[PDB]
Amino acid sequence: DFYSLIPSAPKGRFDGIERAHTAEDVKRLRGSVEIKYSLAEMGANRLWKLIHEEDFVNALGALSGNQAMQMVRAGLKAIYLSAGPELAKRINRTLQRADQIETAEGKGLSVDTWFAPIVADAEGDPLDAFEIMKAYIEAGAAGVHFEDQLAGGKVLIPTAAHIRNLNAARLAADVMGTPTLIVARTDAEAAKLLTSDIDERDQPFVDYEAGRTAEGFYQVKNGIEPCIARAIAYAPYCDLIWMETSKPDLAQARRFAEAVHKAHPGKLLAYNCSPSFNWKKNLDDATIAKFQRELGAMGYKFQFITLAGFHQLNYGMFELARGYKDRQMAAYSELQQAEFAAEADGYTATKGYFDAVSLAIT
Amino acid sequence: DFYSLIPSAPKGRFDGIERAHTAEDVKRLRGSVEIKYSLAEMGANRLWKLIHEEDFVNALGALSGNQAMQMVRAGLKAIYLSNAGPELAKRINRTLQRADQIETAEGKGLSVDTWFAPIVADAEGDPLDAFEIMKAYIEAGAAGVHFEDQLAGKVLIPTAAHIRNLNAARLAADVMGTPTLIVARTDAEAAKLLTSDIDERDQPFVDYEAGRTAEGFYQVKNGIEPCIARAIAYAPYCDLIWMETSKPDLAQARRFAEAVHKAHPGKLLAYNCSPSFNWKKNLDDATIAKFQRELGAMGYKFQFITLAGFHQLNYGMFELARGYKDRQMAAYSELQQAEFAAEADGYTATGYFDAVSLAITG
Amino acid sequence: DFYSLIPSAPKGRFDGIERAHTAEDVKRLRGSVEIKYSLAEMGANRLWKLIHEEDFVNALGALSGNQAMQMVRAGLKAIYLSNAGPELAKRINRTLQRADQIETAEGKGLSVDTWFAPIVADAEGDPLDAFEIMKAYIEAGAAGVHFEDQLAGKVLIPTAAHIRNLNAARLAADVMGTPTLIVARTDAEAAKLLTSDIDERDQPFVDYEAGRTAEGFYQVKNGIEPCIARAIAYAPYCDLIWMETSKPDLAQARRFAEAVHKAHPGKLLAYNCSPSFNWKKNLDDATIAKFQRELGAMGYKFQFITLAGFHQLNYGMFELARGYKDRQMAAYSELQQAEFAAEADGYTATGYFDAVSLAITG
Amino acid sequence: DFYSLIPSAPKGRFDGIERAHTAEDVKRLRGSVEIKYSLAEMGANRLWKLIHEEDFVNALGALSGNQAMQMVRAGLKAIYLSAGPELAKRINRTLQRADQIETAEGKGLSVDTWFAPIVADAEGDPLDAFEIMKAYIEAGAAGVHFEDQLAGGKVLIPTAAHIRNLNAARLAADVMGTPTLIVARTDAEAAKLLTSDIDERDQPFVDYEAGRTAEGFYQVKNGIEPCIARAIAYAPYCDLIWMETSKPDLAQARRFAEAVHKAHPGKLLAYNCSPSFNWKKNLDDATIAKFQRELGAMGYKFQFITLAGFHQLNYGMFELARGYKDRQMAAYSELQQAEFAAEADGYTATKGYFDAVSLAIT
Repeated sequence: DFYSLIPSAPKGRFDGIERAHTAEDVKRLRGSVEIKYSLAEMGANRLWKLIHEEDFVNALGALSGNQAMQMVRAGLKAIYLSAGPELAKRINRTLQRADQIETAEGKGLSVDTWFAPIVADAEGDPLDAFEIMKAYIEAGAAGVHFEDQLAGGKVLIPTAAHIRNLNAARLAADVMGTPTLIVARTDAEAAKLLTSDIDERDQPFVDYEAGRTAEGFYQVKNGIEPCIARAIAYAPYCDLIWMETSKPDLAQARRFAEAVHKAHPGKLLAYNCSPSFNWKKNLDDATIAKFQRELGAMGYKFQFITLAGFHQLNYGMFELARGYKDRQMAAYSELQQAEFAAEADGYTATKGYFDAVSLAIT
Repeated sequence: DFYSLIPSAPKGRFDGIERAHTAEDVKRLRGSVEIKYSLAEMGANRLWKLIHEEDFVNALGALSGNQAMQMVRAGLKAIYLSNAGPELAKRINRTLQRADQIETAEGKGLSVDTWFAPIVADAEGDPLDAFEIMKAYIEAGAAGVHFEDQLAGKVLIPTAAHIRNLNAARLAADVMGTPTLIVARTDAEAAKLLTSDIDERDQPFVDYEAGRTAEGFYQVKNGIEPCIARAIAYAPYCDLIWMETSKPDLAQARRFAEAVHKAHPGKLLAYNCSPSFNWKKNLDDATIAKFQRELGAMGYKFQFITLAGFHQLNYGMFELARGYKDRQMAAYSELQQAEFAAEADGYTATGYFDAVSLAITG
Repeated sequence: DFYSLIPSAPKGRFDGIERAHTAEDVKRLRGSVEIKYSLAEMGANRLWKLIHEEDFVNALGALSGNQAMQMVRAGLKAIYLSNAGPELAKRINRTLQRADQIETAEGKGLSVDTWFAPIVADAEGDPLDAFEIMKAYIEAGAAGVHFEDQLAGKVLIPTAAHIRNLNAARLAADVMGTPTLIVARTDAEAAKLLTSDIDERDQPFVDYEAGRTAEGFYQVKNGIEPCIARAIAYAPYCDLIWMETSKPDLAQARRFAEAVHKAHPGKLLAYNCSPSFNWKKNLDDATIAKFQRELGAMGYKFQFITLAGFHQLNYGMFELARGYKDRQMAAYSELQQAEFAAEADGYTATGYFDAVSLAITG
Repeated sequence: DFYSLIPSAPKGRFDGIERAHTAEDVKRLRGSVEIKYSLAEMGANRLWKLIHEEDFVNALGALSGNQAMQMVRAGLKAIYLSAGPELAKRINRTLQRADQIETAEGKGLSVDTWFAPIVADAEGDPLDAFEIMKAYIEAGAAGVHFEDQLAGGKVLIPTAAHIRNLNAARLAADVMGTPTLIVARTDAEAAKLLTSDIDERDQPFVDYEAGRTAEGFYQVKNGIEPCIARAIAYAPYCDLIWMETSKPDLAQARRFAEAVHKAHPGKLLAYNCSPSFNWKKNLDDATIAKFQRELGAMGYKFQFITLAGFHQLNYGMFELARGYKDRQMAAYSELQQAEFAAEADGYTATKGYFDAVSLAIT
């Protein structure tokens, strides 16, 4: 019924997914004209393929089209984006240009595809979620995540209110006509505040004895337990479930995964490997080395480091600028030589389109 | 074969059109993926239909999505506009989409033939810029773009250079895969300068006895004759030919169409009905009344007033503000009463998100 | 002492104004550099002057730089507008600057008191958003910003929360170093919901016998009484108080001003003259004629029609396009003749860069 | 005479500078209102200070505000920028935020100033130069470079036409009221084409025997010689002279400098150290190490690597993504540990403002 509204949807795309709305609701909200969203269809479908066929898909947070491009050139199969739809659009433009540069230079395709799926952070209530989903679909995003926190510490929203938001995003995907992936994130591991205790599913985790904050928020007992409950409640309304964590731990990841799987067998999971966590201090080399592999086997099929690009950029430029300050051109020469050494690995920035365009014109 | 590269192109769309490049050139520049540009395909095909079926298509320059929407509301069949251009084209289309979505959701049918009236846009450096600007307009959902032969008194570029711009625009449209209309505009009626006498076709109009100017420009005999020569040369590289004029003159317009039609019978033409020309002072009431109808019969199938939105916006607000200053709310109530009175004629600017909310909260 | 931190602030600018923060708080947040915000200083100081010197200042909502320019051209003394907001404020000011530059270069004197009419703008999440949005508007050159107490039927936030928004906006203005006007708007006349009953000042209006709603909102007695209570509480944290109304009513407006003035004599007020209200149908011609003058005498020193530009734009283009469809150039010539006729009253939209070129080519 | 129009201008700022226009031209084009451009005044004045007091100022090309910020944090005294004014604005925003973070965290100033001068590439004829200069002054740029090429290979414009552009930029700086630095760049070392031979200063370097290209351009004999002539012609119309070079060579840099100094003793020079040139292959370690120092002594007081940020970003992310592909978290851990090791050097991204703002509010 919904499969005909979403012509590019693969077989079994919506197995286990519940919608608040109806097929007639989608048609009514659709307009009279069909507009194709090619990048979004392709991306969503490639991401759906990958998370079902690979041991796991890992991604890094990109700040720019060039960063995204290097990730794809390096062999990574997806892009994470942490202003959002604008960057997704910019990213898809530079990926398109990389593909076009290759084909115009007479070169074959050096990657699975230049259009690696983009999974983006949707940063209001349900009409906001609706509009943002649309924006990302227009931009060509493959998947979009929605978190149950409100824009001390983080403030959660009621379970029912997040479920409305997830439903609003599915409705937006349905109206656009794309099988766009929806990721539900819970912030309940570290969140100490909650807007309202109205939802009975949330009242078990309320620290009533702390009373309300001066601003009227409820105080909550954080940890894995409310994350499990929330994840279970969200499961029918998303494609992947994500528990935000600032303390990476395989045993806790396993605890979460098994608990979710009791209620929803085979449910696909997402995992953020925290860039703030001190990996080397807390985990031995062998644990660090196997971490993503072992998470993948638990059902964490989409894994990422949110601020990877940020850390890489800032650290790279600081070191560059420091050497340049003290040793001037010797510093840049070191970078250049490193770039040269990487060309064997597949680096191309040192080793055309507007030449081929020009010849076609004349 | 170019019809395979542009699958929405109607039969005979490219009769009489010459391309400097090949189908293989298109493939090499397109890349490995086919992105659909639905609104661009729709707009181009609708404009193509309109100019072959209507006595003529007349448009007004829109400055905003709302102005454009009112044009379509009132029964106009096309929109004119002059990176801000593509952004405006994108905005107009968003506003048109909304109007369509609102009326679809109301389930009473549409109040218009279609909300997606074709947009014809002004592409006002070289042929690579023409290529990129055409790409941007197609992404925006524009139906036609015009390219002029003046360097941005006026200074012409060589005939060969403009043909390169025109072909680059066609190349762009072929790569995107859309049958976008190209309008060639000549500024030779008034222009007395030319960048270079390189082209044999321009040389007969060069005043060699006079020097180059201090800027190095060639001096050139202006008027209808160079307009005719350039039009005839441009004709195979565009879909409509447009001679710019400062003086609206039915006799000259007939002279131009006849000369162009000598070389290319049935060639479709466009005409700007100058907003800066004082119509009532220089033309009698009957000539004004028949002006556009007369042009249509000569082959001017696309006609427009470039700054119509600008003058309408500025005058209306001046007068409102003058009344508001003088008599406060009385002045606004008069506007409001005029809006109600207009409702009989299809005015509506005195729902959808309500129906969205409803769909979410099921 | 805050006058040192805001050097353009006129004498007594801050009489009766309370700040939750200190001068030292301002210094720590300002940083080591003092950036000048000339248009913001000018606008704020001019608005401050106008509202203390004029019977009242009345404005219309502008949608573009050109609309705003026509308002000033026609003799209006201020502009109303509702990240798009700050961008529009910046655009309006650019257009005003140009108008000023054009007339200065013509060396005949200006046709207005000043081109830089104060802009009052709508700041439509929390107090940090209010802080950032105020900063953006000040950079844009806005003179005043309004902040409302509804969550973006309507749902109120607690009285204490809005005071935090208001103070954050003041903090923002102090940090930027500008005497920007803050308008507090209350939506309590119509609002029946409240996010939290945390604040003792709101509790007397809460219907405790009714539950919370399904979303967790408190149900609340609406009307002028909670408007009065909130206004009085907001008064020390703003420069003008604004009660939102859907029904224009001189008697209620007097009732509100009198009650507010009980607590804070001489408090300046603002009033939106609703565009959606049917004026002629619900008010007699004399009441309409006197409406704004009457409000001014009660202390409503800033009055505005929020959507005036929208209705004027949409109606004018609808009618133009209707005439154009029917009679082509005749319809435009009529507009043009109306523009010429208006020139007598100071209309000019029927030079500078010429004088620039001249200066370059010496 | 001009010093009073530019109140922040230091003593001797305009020694040796010729203007086509007059002080009265500036006043006429100024408007009636004075708008301060604090970042532009400060930046231009700090850059003027530095290039006169330091052995040389070296800079790297920044792609983003964060890159710029790390450069400043590393101790570099200026920023190079190679969409432009928008990025300069973004850069100045993130530099302001770094300063504000420090002061709000109770920390002293860890750098000379966070507002390191920005020198930017101005990427039309003289009215374009005028408008771009203004845009950059608004954005807070310290200096702006204008090149004598037109938007096979590069095409030069006549000497007179570039001089018009330089004059247009000075007029824009004069009208804005800022002592903004102007850099004249010549592209004559590698450029093989020229739009027109109209200027007798250019005719000595025209390869008449090659004839005109099919597009009408003249062919030119490139190298140091036409660079010297052009630089000498531009000298009175700029603050720094820059010869674009793709082959770094001290002897040639010296030849250029001495030749310019014969005509204009003490003239300040700029130099781009090419990122495409293979440093290690062509120069020995000792030459690489002294390169900038020795250039500085020749009068090259502003030196830069145009695409440094681009190369750093692309290379950094490629290597990151490669290790991550093959070793997952081990790769990120290596980056993190390197970030930790750099904190001793002054790196802070791993080791607040919206906390201090929040406390001030409440």
